[PDB]
Order: sequence, then structure tokens, then C-alpha cells
Amino acid sequence: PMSKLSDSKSVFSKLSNKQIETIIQRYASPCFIIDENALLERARLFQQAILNQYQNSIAAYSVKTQSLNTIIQKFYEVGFIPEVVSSDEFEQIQKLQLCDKSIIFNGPYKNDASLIKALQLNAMINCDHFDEILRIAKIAKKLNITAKIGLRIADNKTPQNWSRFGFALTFTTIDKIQQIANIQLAGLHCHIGTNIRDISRFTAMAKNIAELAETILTKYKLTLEWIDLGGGLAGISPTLSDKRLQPYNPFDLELYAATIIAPLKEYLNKTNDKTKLIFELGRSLVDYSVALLTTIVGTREQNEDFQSLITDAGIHTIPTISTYRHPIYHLKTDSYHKKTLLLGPSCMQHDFLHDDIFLPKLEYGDKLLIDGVGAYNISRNNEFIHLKPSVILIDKNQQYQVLRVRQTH
Amino acid sequence: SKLSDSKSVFSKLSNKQIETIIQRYASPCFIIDENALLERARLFQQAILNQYQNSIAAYSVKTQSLNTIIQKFYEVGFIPEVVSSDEFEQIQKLQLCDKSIIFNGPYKNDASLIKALQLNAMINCDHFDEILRIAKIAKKLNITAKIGLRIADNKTPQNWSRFGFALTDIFTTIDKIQQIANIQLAGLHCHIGTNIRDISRFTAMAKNIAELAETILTKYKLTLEWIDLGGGLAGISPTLSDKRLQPYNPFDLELYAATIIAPLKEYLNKTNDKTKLIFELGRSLVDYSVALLTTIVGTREQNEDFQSLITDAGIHTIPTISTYRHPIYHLKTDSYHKKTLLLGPSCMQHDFLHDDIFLPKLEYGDKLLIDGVGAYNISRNNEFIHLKPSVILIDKNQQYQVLRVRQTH
Ligand SMILES: *Cc1c(COP(=O)(O)O)cnc(C)c1O
Ligand SMILES: *Cc1c(COP(=O)(O)O)cnc(C)c1O
Repeated sequence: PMSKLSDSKSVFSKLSNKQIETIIQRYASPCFIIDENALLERARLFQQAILNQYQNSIAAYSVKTQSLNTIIQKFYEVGFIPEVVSSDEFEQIQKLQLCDKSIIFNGPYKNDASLIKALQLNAMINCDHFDEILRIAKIAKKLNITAKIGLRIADNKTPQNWSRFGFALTFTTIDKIQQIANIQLAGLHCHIGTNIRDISRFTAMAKNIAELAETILTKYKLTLEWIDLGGGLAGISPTLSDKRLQPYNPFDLELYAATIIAPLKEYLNKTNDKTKLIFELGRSLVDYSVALLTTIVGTREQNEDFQSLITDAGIHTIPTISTYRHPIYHLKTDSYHKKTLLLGPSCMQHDFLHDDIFLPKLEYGDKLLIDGVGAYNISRNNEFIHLKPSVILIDKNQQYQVLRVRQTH
Repeated sequence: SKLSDSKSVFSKLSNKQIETIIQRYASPCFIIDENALLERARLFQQAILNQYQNSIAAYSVKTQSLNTIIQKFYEVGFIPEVVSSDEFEQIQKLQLCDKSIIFNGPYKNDASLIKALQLNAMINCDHFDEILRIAKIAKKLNITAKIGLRIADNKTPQNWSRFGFALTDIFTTIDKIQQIANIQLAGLHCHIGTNIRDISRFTAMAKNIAELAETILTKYKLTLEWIDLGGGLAGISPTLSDKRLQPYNPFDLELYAATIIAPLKEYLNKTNDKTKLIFELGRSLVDYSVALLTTIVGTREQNEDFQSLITDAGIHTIPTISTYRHPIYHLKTDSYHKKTLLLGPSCMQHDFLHDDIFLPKLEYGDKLLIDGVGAYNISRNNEFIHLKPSVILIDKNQQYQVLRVRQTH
């Protein structure tokens, strides 16, 4: 019964048919829309959650999840430190000419130029393979300075967190590091997956990371400068295999912060709260503040009990629709719903938004709102068949601000 | 295994040439061999023309949408074939002397239709309500629109499809079209799938289309103006579900042409060869003339029975790698191979170029060439994590031409 946008729990339930028509008139269909108020409320509440649990906590902005410059700026304005996983992302942040050049540099591939600038700005660099530690050392001699680094750890003692990415925690690697000159171990990094709703996995990882920081404490007389627990917390959209049809409530960030931090408080207290605790939540912060407006542009079948419709948005506009049941809302005053097949604007057999959803009868020109698409869609748009659609911010004054102009030939 | 001993059109490519390409345009880097590409194009036109004089090769824009490549095929005699309003507009911006164009696809917006109806384009509709939108536009212009009907060859088991009018009461659809003012049936369009290696599916479709064209001629005394047989012929790369690991030879176009045309010559001669016969092959024409140069940038494991390496290109640079076993060649000199895992420059579980290929031991700075990437990769590049790489044309003269500049922030 919450099929209708105005009757939903969506951030965008406030949007009338008239407002949607105006957005599309100005910026064309399909159109991404981002609500600034909801987005920055979530950002600030996350900072409160972690700081209430540990006062030397730092929220880092996961650029890859939502890489629009304007959004990065706004999270930076409330105290987030940019976190990048590539040299391009690293240089994106530099071009923003931010006053505070603090930055977290992750990723399996950091080119030489990126690592030079990073060292000059004393970024926090977390390495996940050995050859990179060596390349940083040679740079750390040419550049007459010692380089602090962190090590990405794989929580391979936890079955659900096992990963080939990072040094496995199942030590020989740290013995080598300290005989290495110009390199000084300064932190740990661990990122165990994505869309994690079983926060037992965060407890497990935090316990093993704490045991590691304790063993590093004794076998090496070293207190870590930072512990980065990555991201991975679940968003609001159920997976397609999930039996739940309705979206989840945005995950309780106080529950997340208390669960993951609890196994680490013992170590952090010995360090007199000088070890920084870093969090890199992306999806769970940004997903539900972004929706896609799409228009029905054709009909293949239309009978009492079934309709097959063509939309102007498909899997090349929101690729994560192939993995998640993103909520789909309509604008009709109509009680009778029928099985509905929503096809994208491609005659490719995998380009559909949903094959088993119940919606009222729709026709050419009707609009749908696809909610919870704020993570890992916009920046994956491409120029295949259809050019990239507009991205609009509903700013904190309820005024539209274009963040990406619709592409044209 | 090694590039020099390969059957690849880049077999001829030197380490110094490759290192020059990368030094000049960075890694990863797409390369397109002009000679191989246009030779394939001419052979296809020659194949279909020797079977039927009024055969027209159409260029599948979506398969390889770089403007320069489009212009080349246009100069060889190909007519542009588009499947979206954006592609349509891309072609008009080329300002070709001959405005002939094929307009396919499930979504054609009003602006493109108004333009296409007044440029004598062959417009193939796949759902009825598009027909009615054309009819109403045509009435505003006081013209009668000639349209083609996309047909689903649902009598052939492998060709069953939702896209197009079902050929299995199809005549109930053309009966309705006969009554609609400002519309006249003029052509048929059939596109039965992709990466089709069983040409029995083409011969079956051509026979069914021939029968439909005969019935139309007898029921409505109507001789069709064109028959569009679509594309879909297979490329050189096996699927990952394929048991075979080595690339196939480029499919025999003479065989394809002779077999798909033969069921239609009774009709086409009955028409004194005035029906135009259009072909829209893409993958099979362009895939093997394009390769991706990638560089090893790190190591995770290195035994003599197994190695796990990090490349600077992944599924976001060549997304068809998740579906196809694209040939991967090295430039070294060594007999000894080992199970090799090639990890993309992302720490996502699914970002790997190949997880059980045997390759010589490779190290940081070593280079690989992934062949057969010319279909459905370049235009799907995006700005997620890594910006888009350069695309380089290897001229007729073996000189380098920049078709897409490396992207930077
Ligand atoms: C993906 C990722 C994140 C964010 O992950 P989410 O699921 O969106 O929360 C943070 N840090 C790193 C290193 C990552 O790879
Ligand atoms: C995809 C497509 C083509 C090209 O298909 P290929 O497999 O690359 O040969 C031609 N015409 C239409 C309508 C298409 O959708």
C-alpha cells in the first residue's frame, strides 16, 4: 500500500507530480535527484555516533561511492576526511584545493606521481601488497624523509570476511618492514566487504584487529597511530534474493559504532586515546538520499492482469538494479495493481529494472521514482547508446542545483 | 601464448612499439588496427554483394561509436544504423553527404522522429504505440510515414524474443496498420541475438522472413522496400561458459552471406531485385581489430606453481571480460607457465581479467595485450575509480592517431 510516492517513507515523498514534471522539463528524463538535507543529516549523525563511542574518531568520505565534487565538498565541510582508492581519485581531491590536505590513500594501485604528492602532504597510506611498500621506500630515500604507512589486513580468521585483498591474518611481513629503512609502520586498515547487515562480522573483525594491535604492541614495542575499520555497512535496498520486499530502515549507526568499537576499547584505552579510529562508511550514508526519475516511453503489453513497459532508464543508468531491489514508486491515484515488467530502453535481454513488481496501469508519459540509488551508480554511467543523464541537487533551501549537466552530442 | 607466435592482428607488434605507445599515451591503452578493420569491412560488403546486388552493409554504431571509425565505414559504403535518439543525433552532427540512416530501437523521442521522418530514414518499429506516435506526427506534417516492422522469429527455438512483433496473428497487427492513416508498411527488420555461432539460426530466420514477405505480397499486394536481417554473428572470443579456451577464427563471412541470403532469393528475384537487403553485423566485424595494453603494477602471490598479480586495467576498462575469455598475450620469452590470477586495480571480488590461465612468471612493469576487445567496451568506460584511458588508432601507415584522449580531472 506504500507503492505511491506520497504514501511512502522515501526522502522524496514530498515531491509532487508537478515538481517532478518541472525537474524533467528543466533537466530531462531520466534524472538523478539528491536531497541535501537528508544526506547531510545522515553525515552529521554518523559523526555523532562514533565520537560518542570514542573521542578520537574520524569519519572519512568514501569518494568512490559518490564522487561528485559538490558532494565531496559538503562532506568535507562537516569534518569528513577524503578517502581515495586510486591515483585519479587522489588527484581529484587535490584539484578541489581543500584547505586541510588531510587524506587517506587506499587502493591496490598507487602510481609513482601519486605517492610522491601523498608523502609530501603526509597522507595516511594503507598498503595491501608488498611490492608497494618497497616502491614507497625508494621514493622515501630519493625524497629524503621517512614515510609512515599502514597495512591493509584481511580478516581471514573469520570465514565470512576471508579475502585475497590485504595481508592475511590467519606477521612475517612486519618483521621485514622494520629492517626496511625509510619506512615506519603507523597504522592498520581492514575493509571486510559491502552491504553487510550481519554486524557480527564487524565484531569478529574488530576483535582480531584488536588482538593484532596488542601483539604488535608487545612483539614490537609499537603503538599504532591509526586503525581504519573501512566501511561495508548495509544500505536500505534488499538484495534480489532477499525475501523482504520493502526497504530496510537506514541502519542504526549508533548500534554499528557500539558493536564495532567495543572489542577495541581495551587497546585504545592503553594508548591513552591517541590511536585514531577511522571509519569509511559509504553506501550506508549516501544511498537513500538519491533517487532516479524515469519516464514510461513505450508499451509492449497491456491487459487486465499484466503490463510490459519500456522506461527511459535501464541497467546502464542504475547498474546496481541488477543486484538490489531498489524501491520503485509511482505517482498514480489507483488501487488496482498488476504484475509489471519494466524494460530498459535497450532490446538487450538483461536490461530490465524489475520483472515481478505490482504497479497500477501505466502509460506513455507516466513517471516512476527509483529510490536508494545513491551508491555506485552515477559515476558508472557511460555513453553506451544513451548519453549520461542530469544529476540535480535539491539543496538545503529546496532550490535545484545542477551537479552534472545532461550530456549532448 | 606469446604475442609474436599468436594469430592476433597485433602479433606483428614490437616491445619497443608497445613501450612507445604506453610512454606516449599511458597504460592501460586501447589500440585499433585500421588495416585489419577496414579489410574485414570490405570483405563483408563483397560477400553480401556477390550474393545479391541490392545488399547494403549497415554500421552498428553502438558496437563501436567512435566518430572516426563511423566515418571510415561510411567511406567504404556502410550506412549508419542507430538504436537511440542520441545515436541518431550523433550521426547528424557528422553532417554526412548521404543522409541515409537506419533508425532502430525501442525508444525514439519526438525530436528524432520529426527529423527522421523528413530525411527518408528507414525507421523500424518494435512496438505498436510507437507506430501511433509516428502516425500522429506524420499527420501534423501532412505526410505518410514509411515504417519497417521488427519481427521476433519465434518459430525458431533459439530466436524467441520479446522484442518485436511475434512471427509464430502478426497479420492482426498489419491489418490494423492498413487502417491507420499516414502510415505505410515498407520493410521488415529481424535481429535474433548476439554472439551467434550456429548460423542455422540465421538460415531458419531468413526462411521464415521470406515466407512472411511472400504472404504480405499476396495478401496486401505489397512488395517490401527493405528487409533488414540485423546482426548477431559471433566474434573470436569464447564465452567463459565455453569449454574451449583458445580464440576462434574470425567467422567465415562468405559462409554467413551465402547461407542467410539463399532462402530469400526466390522472393527478391520475384521483386526484380528492388527490395534492399540490409545487414547490421557489428561484433564479428570490429572485435579482433582492437586490443588493450595493460601493465602489471603489483604482486600478491608468487610461487612457481601459482602467481597472483595486479593489473592497471580491469572489468571497468573491458567489461565484456566478465562474459568472454578474451585472449591474453604476453611479450616475454619463456617456456615455463603457471596458473595465473590477474586482479584488476580494484579490490572487488569480481574484478579479475582471468582466474585460471597459464602464463610465464611476470613482474612489476611487465605488459600484456588483451585481444578481441573492439565490441562493447570502449563506449562503456566510465569515471568510477579510474578515469577513461586513451584510444589509439594504428593508421594504414602504421602511425598513431588519437581517437580519444586520456581523461584527467
Ligand atoms: C568500498 C570501500 C569503502 C566503502 O564501502 P561501503 O560498502 O560503501 O560502505 C571504504 N573503504 C574502502 C577501501 C573501500 O574499498
Ligand atoms: C546489437 C545490434 C546489432 C549489432 O549486433 P552484433 O552482435 O554486434 O553483431 C545490429 N542491429 C541491432 C538492432 C542491434 O540491437
